[PDB]
Amino acid sequence: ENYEAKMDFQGSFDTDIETSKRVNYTIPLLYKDFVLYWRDLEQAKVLDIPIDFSAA
Amino acid sequence: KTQLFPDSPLTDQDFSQLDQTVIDTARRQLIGRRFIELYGPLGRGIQSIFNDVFIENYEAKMDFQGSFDTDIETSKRVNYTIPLLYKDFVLYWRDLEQAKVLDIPIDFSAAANAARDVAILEDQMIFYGSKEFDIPGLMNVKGRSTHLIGNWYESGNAFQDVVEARNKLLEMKHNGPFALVLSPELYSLLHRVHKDTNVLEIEHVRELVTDGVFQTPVLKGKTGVLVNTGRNNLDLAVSEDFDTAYLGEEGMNHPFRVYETVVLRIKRPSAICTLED
Amino acid sequence: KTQLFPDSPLTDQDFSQLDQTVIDTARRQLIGRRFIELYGPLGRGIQSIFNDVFIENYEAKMDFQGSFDTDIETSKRVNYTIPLLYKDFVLYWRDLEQAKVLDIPIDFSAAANAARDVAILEDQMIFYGSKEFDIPGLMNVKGRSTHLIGNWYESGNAFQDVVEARNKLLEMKHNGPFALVLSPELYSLLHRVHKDTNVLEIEHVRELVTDGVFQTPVLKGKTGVLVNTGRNNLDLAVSEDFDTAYLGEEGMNHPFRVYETVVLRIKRPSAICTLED
Amino acid sequence: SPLTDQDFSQLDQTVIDTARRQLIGRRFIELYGPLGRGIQSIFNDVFISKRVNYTIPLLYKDFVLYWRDLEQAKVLDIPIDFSAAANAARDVAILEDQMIFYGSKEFDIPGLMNVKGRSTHLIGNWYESGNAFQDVVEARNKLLEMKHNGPFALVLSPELYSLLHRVHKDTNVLEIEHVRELVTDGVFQTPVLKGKTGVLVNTGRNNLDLAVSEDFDTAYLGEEGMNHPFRVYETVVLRIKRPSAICTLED
Amino acid sequence: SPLTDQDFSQLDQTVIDTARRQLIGRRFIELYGPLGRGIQSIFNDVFIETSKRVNYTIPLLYKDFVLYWRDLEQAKVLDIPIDFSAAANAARDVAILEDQMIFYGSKEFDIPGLMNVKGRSTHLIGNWYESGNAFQDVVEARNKLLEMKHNGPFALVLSPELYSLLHRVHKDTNVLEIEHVRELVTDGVFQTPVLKGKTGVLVNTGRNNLDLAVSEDFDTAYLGEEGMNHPFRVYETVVLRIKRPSAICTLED
Repeated sequence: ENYEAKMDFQGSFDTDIETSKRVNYTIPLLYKDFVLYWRDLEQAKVLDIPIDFSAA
Repeated sequence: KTQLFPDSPLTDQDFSQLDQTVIDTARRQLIGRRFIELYGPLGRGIQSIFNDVFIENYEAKMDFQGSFDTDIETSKRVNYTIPLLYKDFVLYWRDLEQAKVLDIPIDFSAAANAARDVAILEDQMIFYGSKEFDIPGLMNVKGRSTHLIGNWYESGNAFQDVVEARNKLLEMKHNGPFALVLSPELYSLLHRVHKDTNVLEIEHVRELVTDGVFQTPVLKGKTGVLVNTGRNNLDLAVSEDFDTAYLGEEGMNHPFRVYETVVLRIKRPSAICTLED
Repeated sequence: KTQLFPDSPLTDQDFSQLDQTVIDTARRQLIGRRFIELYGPLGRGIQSIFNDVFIENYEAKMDFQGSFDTDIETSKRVNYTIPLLYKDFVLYWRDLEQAKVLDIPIDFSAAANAARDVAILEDQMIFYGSKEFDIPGLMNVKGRSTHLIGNWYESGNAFQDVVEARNKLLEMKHNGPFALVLSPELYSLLHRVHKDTNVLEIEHVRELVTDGVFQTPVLKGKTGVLVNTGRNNLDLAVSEDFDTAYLGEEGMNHPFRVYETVVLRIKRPSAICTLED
Repeated sequence: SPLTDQDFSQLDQTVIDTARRQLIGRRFIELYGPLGRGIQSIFNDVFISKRVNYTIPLLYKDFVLYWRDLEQAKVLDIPIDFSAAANAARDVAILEDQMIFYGSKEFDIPGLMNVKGRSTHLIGNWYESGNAFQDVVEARNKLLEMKHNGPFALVLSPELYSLLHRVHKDTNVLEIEHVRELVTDGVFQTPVLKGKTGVLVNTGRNNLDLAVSEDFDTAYLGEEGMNHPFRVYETVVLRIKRPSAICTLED
Repeated sequence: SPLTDQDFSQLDQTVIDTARRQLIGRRFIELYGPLGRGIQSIFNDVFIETSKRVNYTIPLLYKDFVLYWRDLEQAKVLDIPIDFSAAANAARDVAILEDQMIFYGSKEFDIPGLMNVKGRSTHLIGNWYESGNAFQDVVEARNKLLEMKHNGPFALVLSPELYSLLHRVHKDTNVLEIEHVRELVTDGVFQTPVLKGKTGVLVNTGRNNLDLAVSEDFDTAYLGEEGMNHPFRVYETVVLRIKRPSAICTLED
């Protein structure tokens, strides 16, 4: 439920706050693996060219 | 802030973030501020305002050299009291302490709800006025044009009604750009997909209403308002804009209040037409 | 200002704000300045202007080397007197003193009304001229094309009429971009939602009129004007643009006047077509 | 500014003295300071709390001085006539007293004789001896029963004030001297009240007061046809905080 | 507290003046000093014609008022004096309550009052409309008080109706009944709205007969901000000690 605002020349004295139910949640983990081969990486290193990222 | 709130748990950065959140939340929901100008922030020294009502206007003159007598129209003076609109929310101490120790941003979510509620209340006050303070609204002002709508389920009736309302407004020597505000039912009926034809009446209607067509949930049933905009016809006086105050710690928690003080001044009621059933 | 107004209650900042308000209010309502160029601000030393009217034009030549004789067309010279258009408003002393003591912005709302009235009068003068000063207008100039419109309640008649008017204009060796100005009734009829088809004639019409289609409340009934734009066909001479003057304190109040001095020069009347009923 | 500073000083003194000699309400009602020009409306809390807003009105009257007479005055070195200024100042004071004692129906401001929540006392035949004393005693008793025990002020119409000038029977004293100790703040008369009416008011700044923005003042309207017009103006209003502290002797 | 020192001083002055001009019992009753807050109960020894000791508990009287932040903000901006008006109402209510407690006592704390104490004299009044009856009644009441070895300065307190009825001319005499009555009662004649109907009290004043024990006089306290407003409370702690009940004569219908 929700409470509306009020219109007055001066503020009142009592405050109305809605109630709620508290629940606890556990943060999951989502992951996936890929692989880079050493021959291609070494060739790129020696040739000074950008590495190919396609499995990522 | 924090200059006048020495005991506030938050620091200046959290207050700035809270103000930003409140302002951003209020900006989206304020339908009435998209076509009505603001008369600046006045201040705390004003508790009442004056409004002048006109009935007639005088045209200009063409001469080689200026005349000697000046003609100034008369007006009726009324006094208005600036109301206050507010809503309260609460921050719990455990979550705040955890955020402080973990050095993570504080979660402001009740403030958004309070700002949304205050904006809705302000729009309601603008469109209907305050009965206890005796302030008129757009839909109940005295000295305004009224029109009766037909069956909008058919095609072309809405265009005819809008044209007739614009003609009624033009008869009173009002030529400025016009703005249309509609209830959700009429707004949905405007976009309805017809069976006999393939027309979209919104495209035809927007040709004439050059200041935009808006919809608001405040209006009930099938009602609408056409207004000739311009700061010389109506405006808003804002004593203090959206702001937050610390009520004071209780129950180890921390309550806050969001409040504002605005009023609507209508100077030329003849520039308003209301479409009713 | 305030250099020539030592006794003015306002200071330079208030005068700047007033000028900004007047200019902004006048900009929206000036329909005639959207397709007509300005011949600069001339000054106080000019009280009359000269206009040249042409009937014929000479084409260019193609040669390997230039010829020896030059052909220059003839014209008729007329003298015009620059009129003055003005409107007065008033600021009350109690409100001004309260704003001064409270250090809040002054409310300028009568100035907007005066500027709107002056702009409406200027548009009326542009579209109809001054009878007493004997200055012709667009709808009553001598040596212009006229066309008779059909029934615009049907579909396609407006397109045919516009095409015929453009053909009439093209017959006089006028190829420049064209602008169309219409009365509110015809403008509404253009956007009308038809029952037999699902056409929007405005989209078809805007294909040919590449300088925009405007509507103005100055025109009465079902009338319109098609004009071949370009500064070599018609323009506006402005001796002094929108400005405000302090009339002088009376009754402890403060009256002000908004005034301007402009005139319209038409040089090639053959580039104008008028659609009439 | 046709006049120098001396002439302006004498003009201000003339207006102030003419106004002060005629005002009645200012003799027993406190002033809520010269607030200034930064305020245009005031708030009143009727403690019975209900808050209302009153718009401060403006009272003014204009006169004119001619240039031939002024020039002759400096030529002959004689005092400058200021009769018109006094004539204007009298009317402003009269209007202020009328507003205080009856209020403005257009500004919707109540007066001392028509405010709601007051006490009403019906007087008897005052042509006899002792009836006035009995009526005053009964009115003071009505005021006392409402927890009001303070200095009292009595304001009467001239006819009733004259009728009070008689001999109190069986004691051979004037009744006015028998009333002046019950009404310890004085007894006043004013031509504003007509007929057989009167008011008894428990004084005190917590019961009622007068809020002023600008006092009596003079302004130059600017030259017109070589003459010199002037305006006399002031801005005042009356706040009644305890309507129960007023008893009206009606008929 | 929003107020600075000057506003607090003005508030205290207003409360003090309002209380002083409204209190009736303090005019003819002595004060047993400002005792302080280290005492919460007092002992009274009643002499009946011996001494009976009774323990009285000091009550607390209070009333609350509120200041609205909009008004102080406007006053600060416009530089105009603040309006302390609710404080006057609170002080008046507190004074009225104190006078009622003095003249009738508290049933919760079973403290006797002037008009209901045990061991007093009672006199039945007649018709005071006729001239001279009130003088006879006062004379008879003083005579009743006289045959008790009581001859000190007497004080008379009456209801407003009886007080007004006394302002006529004495029959077969030039002067009014006020002067003749004040001749006998040398400590003044007072009236209060607390008494209702035709009732009155005649008291032989003196410190040895009755007095007032005050632990804390009129004072103001700040209750802390609430809703951006500012509440205050006016309070005091007093009690009435009657030592010689035989020195009181109550005039009743």
